[PDB]
Amino acid sequence: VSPPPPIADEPLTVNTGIYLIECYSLDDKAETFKVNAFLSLSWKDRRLAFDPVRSGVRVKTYEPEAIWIPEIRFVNVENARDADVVDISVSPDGTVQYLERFSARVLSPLDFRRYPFDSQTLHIYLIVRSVDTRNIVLAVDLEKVGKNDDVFLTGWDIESFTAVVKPANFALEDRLESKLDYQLRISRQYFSYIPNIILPMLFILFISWTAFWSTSYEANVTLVVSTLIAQIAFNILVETNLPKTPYMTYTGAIIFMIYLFYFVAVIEVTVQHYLKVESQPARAASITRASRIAFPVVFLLANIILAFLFF
Amino acid sequence: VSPPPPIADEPLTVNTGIYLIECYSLDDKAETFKVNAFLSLSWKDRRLAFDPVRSGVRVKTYEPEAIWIPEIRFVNVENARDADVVDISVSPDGTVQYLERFSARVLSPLDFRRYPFDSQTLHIYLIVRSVDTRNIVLAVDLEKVGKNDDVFLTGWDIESFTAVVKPANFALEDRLESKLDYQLRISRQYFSYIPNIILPMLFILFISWTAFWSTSYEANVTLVVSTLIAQIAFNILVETNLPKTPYMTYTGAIIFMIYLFYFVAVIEVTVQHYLKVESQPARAASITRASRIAFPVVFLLANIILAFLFF
Amino acid sequence: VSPPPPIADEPLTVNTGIYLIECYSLDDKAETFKVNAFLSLSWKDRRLAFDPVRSGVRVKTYEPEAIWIPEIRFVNVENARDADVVDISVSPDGTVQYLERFSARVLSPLDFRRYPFDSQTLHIYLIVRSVDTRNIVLAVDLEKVGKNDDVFLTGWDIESFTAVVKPANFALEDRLESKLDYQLRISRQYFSYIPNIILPMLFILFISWTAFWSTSYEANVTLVVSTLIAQIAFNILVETNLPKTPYMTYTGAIIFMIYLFYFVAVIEVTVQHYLKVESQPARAASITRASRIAFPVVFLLANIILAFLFF
Amino acid sequence: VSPPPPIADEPLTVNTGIYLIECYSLDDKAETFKVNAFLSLSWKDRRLAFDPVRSGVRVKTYEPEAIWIPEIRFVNVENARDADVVDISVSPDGTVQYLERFSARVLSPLDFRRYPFDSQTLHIYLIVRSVDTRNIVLAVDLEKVGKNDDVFLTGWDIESFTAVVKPANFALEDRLESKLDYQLRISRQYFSYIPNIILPMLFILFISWTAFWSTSYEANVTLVVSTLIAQIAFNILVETNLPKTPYMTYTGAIIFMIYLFYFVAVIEVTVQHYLKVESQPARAASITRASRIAFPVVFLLANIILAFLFF
Amino acid sequence: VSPPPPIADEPLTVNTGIYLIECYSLDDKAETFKVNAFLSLSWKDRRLAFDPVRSGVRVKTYEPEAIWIPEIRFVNVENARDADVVDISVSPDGTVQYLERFSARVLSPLDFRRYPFDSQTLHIYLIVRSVDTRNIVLAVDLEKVGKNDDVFLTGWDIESFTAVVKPANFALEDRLESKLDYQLRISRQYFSYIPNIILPMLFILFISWTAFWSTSYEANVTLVVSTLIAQIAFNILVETNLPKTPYMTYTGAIIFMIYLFYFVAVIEVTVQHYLKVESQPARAASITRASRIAFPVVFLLANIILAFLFF
Ligand SMILES: [Cl-]
Ligand SMILES: [Cl-]
Ligand SMILES: [Cl-]
Ligand SMILES: [Cl-]
Ligand SMILES: [Cl-]
Ligand SMILES: [Cl-]
Ligand SMILES: [Cl-]
Ligand code: NA
Ligand code: NA
Ligand code: NA
Ligand code: NA
Ligand code: NA
Ligand code: NA
Repeated sequence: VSPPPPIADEPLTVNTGIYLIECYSLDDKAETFKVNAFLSLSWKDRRLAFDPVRSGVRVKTYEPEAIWIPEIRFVNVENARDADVVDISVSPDGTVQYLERFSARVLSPLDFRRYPFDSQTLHIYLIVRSVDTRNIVLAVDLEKVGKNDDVFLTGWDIESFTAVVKPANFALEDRLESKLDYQLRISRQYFSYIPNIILPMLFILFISWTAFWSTSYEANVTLVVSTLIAQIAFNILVETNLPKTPYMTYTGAIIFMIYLFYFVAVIEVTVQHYLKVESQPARAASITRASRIAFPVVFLLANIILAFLFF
Repeated sequence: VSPPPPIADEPLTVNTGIYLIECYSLDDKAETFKVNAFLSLSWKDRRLAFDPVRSGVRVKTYEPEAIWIPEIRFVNVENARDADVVDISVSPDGTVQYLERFSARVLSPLDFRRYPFDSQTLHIYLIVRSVDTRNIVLAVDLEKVGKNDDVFLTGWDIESFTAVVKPANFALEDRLESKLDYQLRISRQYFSYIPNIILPMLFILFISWTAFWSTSYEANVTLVVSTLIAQIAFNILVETNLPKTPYMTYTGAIIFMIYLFYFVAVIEVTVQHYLKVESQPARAASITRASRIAFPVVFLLANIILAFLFF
Repeated sequence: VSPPPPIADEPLTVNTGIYLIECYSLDDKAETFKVNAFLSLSWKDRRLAFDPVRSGVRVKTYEPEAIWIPEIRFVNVENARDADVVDISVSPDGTVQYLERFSARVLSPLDFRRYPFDSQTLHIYLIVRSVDTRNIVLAVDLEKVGKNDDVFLTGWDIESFTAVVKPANFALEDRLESKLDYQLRISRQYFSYIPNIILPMLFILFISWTAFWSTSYEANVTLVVSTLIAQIAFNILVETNLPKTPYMTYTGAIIFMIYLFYFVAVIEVTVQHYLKVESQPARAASITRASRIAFPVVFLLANIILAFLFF
Repeated sequence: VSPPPPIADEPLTVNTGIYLIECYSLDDKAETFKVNAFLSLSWKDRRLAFDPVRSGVRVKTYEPEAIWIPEIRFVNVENARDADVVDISVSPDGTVQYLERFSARVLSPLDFRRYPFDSQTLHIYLIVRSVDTRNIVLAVDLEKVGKNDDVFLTGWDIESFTAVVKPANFALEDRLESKLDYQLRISRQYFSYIPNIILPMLFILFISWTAFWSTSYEANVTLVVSTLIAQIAFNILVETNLPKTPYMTYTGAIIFMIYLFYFVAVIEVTVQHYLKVESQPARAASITRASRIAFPVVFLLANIILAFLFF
Repeated sequence: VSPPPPIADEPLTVNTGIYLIECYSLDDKAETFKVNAFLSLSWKDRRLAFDPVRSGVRVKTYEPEAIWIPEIRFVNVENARDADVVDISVSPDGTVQYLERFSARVLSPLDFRRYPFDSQTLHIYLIVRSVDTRNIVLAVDLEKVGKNDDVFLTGWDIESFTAVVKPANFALEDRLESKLDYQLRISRQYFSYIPNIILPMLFILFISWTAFWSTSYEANVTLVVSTLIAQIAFNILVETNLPKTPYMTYTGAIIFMIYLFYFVAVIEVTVQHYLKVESQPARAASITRASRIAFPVVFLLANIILAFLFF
C-alpha cells in the first residue's frame, strides 16, 4: 500500500494526540522516564471512502496490514516504542481514526541548577518523514491530548501535559521531517530533603560549633573531624543520586560552602591551641568568643547570598 | 471477525476472573509488584451457537484467531502482559469460556505513613474499550476469583484478594471504557525490624546516655559523636529501602526525633564541661543528675506521642 | 488437533522427565534459581499408530504443529519457560516421545532458620490442565529423570534431584489439574563464612575485651565503641544478603547476642569509671577481674544454648 | 533474491552513512555506549532499472522482502542492532536508496591514562561479507554522515562524528570482508571533579597538616588517622567508577602519592613524639618547623612532576 | 525436512568452527562471560546436488527453512544463543556451508585459589543430538577456528583460543550426543591490584606498627583500632568482587593473616600498658623493642610461606 494521493498538491495532515495513562521511573542520573500512553492518529484516505446507504454500515474497521498507515516514530526514545493497535476506524468520507497503546523509555535532559527545589519540562517528540510521492505533516488534535487523574510520578508533582501545536518542518537525509513537541511540566516534591538531608547536615554542623565553648584541643579535634566524616557520608549520599553536571547546582554549592566552614573551624581550633601552648590564652579567648558569633552569622549570610544567586 | 451483534440495544457483558498463581518482587522504592495469574473471560456469541443433539458434541474448542475475542488490557502495568491462551470453549447457546495464563509487572502506589507497621491494598485494574458497533461492559464472576494457597509475597502477609463487582464505566477519547478493580490486601511482616533496626538503635542511644555518668569531656565527646555516626549508618540503611515521600513516615519521625536527642545530649555534655572549667562543678552535677532521668522519660513520652499520632 | 480419544473413560497419562543441564543464580534474597534442562514427555495417541511393514519405517518424526501435544506449564516460574523442541518421535503403537530444552527462572521458598549452615529442597512443579474432551494426568518416567555431573550451583552442594512419583491431582476452576513435584536437595557450602565473617567478628569482640585489663576510661570507650562500629559493618554486610524473615535465623540470633555483650561491656566500663571517680577503685577492681572470666564464659555458654536451640 | 550481477568483474559498492539521533549511557567501567541512529545504504541494481516516462513514476518504493539488500552488520556491538526499515527507493537507473533507524550497545575501549581530563575516540565499525557470486565493498557518502544538534552525552562534550573513507578490505574464513570506521570524538567535562573530588581531598590533606602546629601526639594521631579514613572513602568512591587498567591513570598516581604523604606525616608525628619522650624537644621542634614548609612544597612539586608526565 | 540419508551405515559428520569477534563482561562472582562470534557448520546433503549448467549458478543460496540443518546447541549457556544466519551455500555435490553470527552468555567455572594472580581456561561446549534415522557426529575444521586481533577482555590477557578436535560421543536419554570443547585460555592483569589494594593495605599496617615506638596507650589504641577499621573497608571491597569459595584463596589467606597481626598488635599494646600500670616499664620496654623487629620479620616470613603454598 502507497500513501493517499493528493486532490491537488496539498501535504497530508496526520492529526495526533497523546493521552498519558502512566508516568513512572524518572531516573535523574540517567535523565530518562518511562511512559505508558494512548497514541491517536487521524488522516483522510479517499481510496477508503464508501456510501453508508449501499454498505449498510456507518463505519468500517480495518487491520493495520489492510490499509496505509503513516510511519510515526518518537525522536527521544532509547528503543522503538512497544505498541499494540487498539482500533482502526474508517468513516464514509474516508477519514481514518487510528488508536494504539504504547510504552516507551524517553530520554529528556534535566536542569539540576536549582536541585532539590527544581522544576522540569519533560519532552516527548513525535516525528513523521515525508515520502517521494507526497509530503506528510503532523498536527495536534487538542481534544485528544491529556492525562489520567491517577498519573503519579513518584517524588514529582505533575503541573501540565500540553503540545506545541506547530510542527518543526526541516530536511533530514534529503527528505522533509515533521516534528511535534509534547511537553510534560513537572516540579520536584522537595519535602523529604528537609528532614532527611538539610536538617541532619545542620545538626552535625552545630555539634562541630560546640568546639567554640571548649579549650580542650583533643576534644575539639574529635568534634570537628568526626562531624566532618558524618558530613562526607551525607555529601556522598546526595551526589550519588545526581549526574555529573558541567555547572554548579544549588546543593553542590551548599556542600562546597560546608567544606570551607569545616576547614576554617579546624584553623580556629589549631590557632586557639597554638596560642594556649605559647602562654597566650587571652588572645585565644578573644578569637574563640568572636567565632561563637562570626561562624553562625557568616553561615546565615553565605546561605542568603547562595539562595539569592540560585533563585 | 466483528463483535457479537445485540439482540436489542444492550451492551456486551464480559465476565472476568483473576486467579493468582504467584505474587513476587514487591519493590517498595519502585511501588511495583510482579504477578503470575489466570485470566478468565466469558461472553455470549450467538453466531457460535449449535445443536448438541445434531453436532453430537456438548462443547466446541476454538483457536483465538478463529473467533472474536474482546481486547482486555490492564491499566496499571509497566508493559503489556505476557499471555498464553490455555483454553477457548463454546457451549451450545454460544457462551464462550476463555482462559489464559499471564505474567505482568503492576504499578500500585503505597502508603508509607505507618512503615514498617503498614498495610497496603494493591490494585489490578482490568479495562475494556467499546467498539463503534457496540458497547462492551465488564463484570466479575466471583466463582473465578481467587489465589493459590502457596502464594507467598516475601516480607508480607496476604490477607485477601477480592474484586469490586461494580465496574467504573466512563468516557475516554469519545468511547466508553469499563474498568474493574481487583484488590489484594496485604500487611507487612514487621518482626525483623525489631531485632535488626529498632533494638540496635536503642542500644547505641543508651550507650550515648552513659555520658550522664561521666565527668570526662573527652570520653563524653567520643561516646556521643561515635554513637551518632553508628545511628547515621542505621538511618541510611533504613531510608535506602523507602522512596522519598511528600509526607512524614513513622520511621522518618523516629529518626528525626533521635537526631534532636543526640543534639541535646551534645548541648548537655558541652554545658557540663563549660561549668567544670568555670569552677562550677556543683551546678554541672545538678544538670547531669537531672539528665539521667529527663532523657529516658522525655524519650519514652515523645515515642508515646508519636505512636499515638501515627496509629 | 484435538486430544487422543479414550478407549474407555480412562484419563490420559503423560509421562514426564527433567534432566538438569545447568543450575545457576541461586538468589537468597529473591528466593529464585535459574535452570537449563531437558523436558521429556511421552503419551499414547492411537490415531498416530502405524504398521512398520507397510510404511517401511520403525519410527516417525513429526513437527509440533502436525500433531496434538499436551500444554504443560511450570507452576512456580517468574515467566513462562523459554523452550526449543529438540525431537518428536512416534513408534508403531502410537507412543509419542517428545523432547525439549528449556531455560526458566524458578521461584522456590527458602528456610533461613539454620543459615549459613542450612540445607534446602528446591521445587520445580510441572502442571497439566484437563480439557473438555478428556482428563489429563501426569506421571514420572524415572529413567528420564537426572542431572549432568558438571551441574554446579555456586556456593552450594547438590545432594539429589528426584521426583515425587504420585502427582497432586486437584480441581482448579471446575477442571482437573495434575501437578508433579521435582525436588532438588541442596546444602550450603558454609566454609567461607568461618574465615570471612565468624572469625573477624570474634577477633574484634576479643579486642573489645582488652578493656577488662585497662583502667583508662577514655581508652576503654575508644576500644568498645570502635569495635562496635566494626561489628555494625559486619552485621550490615551479613543481613544485606538475606531477606527479611518473620522468624529468627541462627546468624540473626548471634548478631543480636553480640549487641547485648557490647551493651553490657559499656555498662562495665561505665561502672568501673564511676567507682574510680568516687574513690572506690577496690570495688571497681573486683568487677573488672570478674568480667575477665564472666564475659568469655557467658559468651561460650550462650553460644552452646543457641547452637542447641537451632541444631 | 541473489545479488546484482556485475557489468564486468568490478566489486559491488555499498555507499553508507550514519546520522546520530541519540548518544547515551557511556559506561566507563563497561567501556560501552548506546546509540540511536539512521543507517543509510545505497547501491546500484540494474535489474531494478526502469523508464521514468513509460512507468509515469520517477521513484519506485519497495518492501525489504521484494528486493536484494546487502547484509550489513556492526563489528563492535554487544548484540545485533534493533532496526526498523524507514524507506527503500529505486531511481530509473536502478540506484537503490535504503534507510533504517536502529539502536545498538557499542563496545569501544577507552584510554583512562589522563582521567578525569581525558578525551576519547569512540568507534562504530560497519562490516559486509562478500558472496560467492560477487565481492561487496563499503564506501562513505559524506553527505549522509552527521549528528543531531541536540545529541547530548551526559558528562561529555561531542567534538566530531566523522568516517575513515577508505575501507579495511581483508580476508576472513576464505571470503572478503569490507570494514568502515566511524569515529565519534568526545572530551570529558572535568568541571564537577574539581568541587566534588579534588578540592575535598585537598581540604582533608590540609587538616592533616595542622598536626605540624601541635605537640599533642594523641591529637596528632587522631588528625592524621581520621583524615586518612576520609581520604580512603574518596579513593574508593573514585576507583569504583573506573575499570581495572593494566597501566597507571592520572587519578591513580595522585591517590598513590597522597597515601605516601599520609604515611610520611605519620612518620613525622611518631618521630616528633619519640624525641619529646626522650627529653629532646629541641630536635623535634626543628623537624616539625621544617615539615610546615617541606610538606606543602614537596606536594606542589610532586604534582607538577605528575601533571608533566601525564600531559 | 529429514536428515541426509547415509551412503552406507556411516554417521553424519558436521564440521564446526567458532571465530571470536568479541569477548566481554567476564563476571567473576557469576562465573560467566559474554561472547559474540561466528559459528560455521559444514556437512554433505546429496539430496541438494545440482547441475550448475541447468541451474545457471555454480553455488546455490538457501533460506534455513528451505533445507535440513542440524540442531546445534551450546551446553554451558544461560539461555539459547541469539543467532543471525549470515549465509547458507550449497555446492553441486550437496556440500552445505552454513554461517551464523551469534551472541551468548556462557557459564564457565573459575579457580580463584591464586587470585588476583590467576589464569583460567574458559570453555564453550558445542553439542548435537542424534536422530531416529541416523547418528550425528561433530568435528573441528581448524581453518575456521580463531579470534579477531582486537578481541579485548577488560582486565584479562587472552593467551589462546583452540578446540579439542576429538568430540565426546556419549549416550544421553537413549540417544547419542556429540560434544566439542572450545577452550579460551586467559590470564588476569594483576597490575592494578598492587597500587590500589596491596600497597594501601601495607601502608595502613605500617602505620599501626608506629604503636611500637609509643608508650601512650590511648594513642596506641587509636592507631591500631583506626587502621583495623581502614583494613576492614579494604577486605569488604576485595571480597565483594569474589564469589564464596569452598576453598581458601590467596587473597583470603592474606586477609586472614592480617587479622591475626592486628589482633596480636592489640595483645602487645594491652600487655605493654598492663606492665607500665603495674610499675614494670623495664619489662614492657623489652617486649616493645622485640615487637619492632618481630612483627615485620614474622610478617615477611608468613608471606613467603603463603606465596610458596599457593604458587
Ligand atoms: Cl517509536
Ligand atoms: Cl495488559
Ligand atoms: Cl512454563
Ligand atoms: Cl479437589
Ligand atoms: Cl475435569
Ligand atoms: Cl548489527
Ligand atoms: Cl545455544
Ligand atoms: Na500499513
Ligand atoms: Na480473535
Ligand atoms: Na500441537
Ligand atoms: Na579518640
Ligand atoms: Na531482501
Ligand atoms: Na531446516
